[PDB]
Formats: sequence, structure tokens, C-alpha cells
Amino acid sequence: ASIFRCRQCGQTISRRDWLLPMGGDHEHVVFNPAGMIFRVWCFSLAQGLRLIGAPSGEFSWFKGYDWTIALCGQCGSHLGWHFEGGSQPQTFFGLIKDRLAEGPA
Ligand SMILES: O=C1CC[C@H](N2C(=O)c3ccccc3C2=O)C(=O)N1
Ligand SMILES: [Zn+2]
Repeated sequence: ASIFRCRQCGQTISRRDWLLPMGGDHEHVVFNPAGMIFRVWCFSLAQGLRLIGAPSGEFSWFKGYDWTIALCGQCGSHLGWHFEGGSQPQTFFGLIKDRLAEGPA
């Protein structure tokens, strides 16, 4: 199981080989201001998304990064966020682990 697809429609999104240990773990669990919990997996790279609007620094979970919502490009399901404007790396993807399906290439 080396590739991740959108759990709702099957759109190709990312790969196990593209997981990124930010802060020493690719997995981060975080809460938004509405108290929703997200088990976030960091990826260096993703595809098949649509990044919505312009970046925002408000409530950013990752120091020095601004965020844009990442929808599945096919079905519109909220898969995570694209993070940017930071350093080493300048950008990365934080994707919600239970909204993805993992399986064979
Ligand atoms: O790093 C992030 C990404 C965006 C995320 N976020 C949300 O998931 C959310 C839902 C409702 C209102 C405001 C927010 C918000 O800033 C958040 O809390 N931090
Ligand atoms: Zn989808």
C-alpha cells in the first residue's frame, strides 16, 4: 500500500514515499478553533488537490507557515491544507489521515 487516494472518490493524492517528518514525526494531532481534532500526516508533495484562496497565517499549527485549504480536486472533499511561506521546507502538505485510503500503486 504505497499510494494514498481520496477516500470519497478515489482521486490519486499522494504516496507513502512522500511522507515528511516535520518536527521529527510525519503525524501531528491538532485542533482547530471549532474544537475539531485532526490527525494530520505531513507530505512533501501531493497531487489531485485544489488549493483554495490565498494563504492565511491565522491559527497556523506550524510555526512560520501560512495555510490554504486543500480540497480533493475531483469531489471537493476537504483533505487538508497546503502550508507555505516558511523555511526548510518552504512548503508542504498536511493531509487528514482518515480522509485518505491507502493501497497498491
Ligand atoms: O494550521 C491551521 C490550518 C487551518 C486550521 N483552521 C480550521 O480547520 C478552521 C476552521 C474554522 C475556522 C478557522 C479554522 C482554522 O484556522 C487551523 O486551525 N490551523
Ligand atoms: Zn475525492
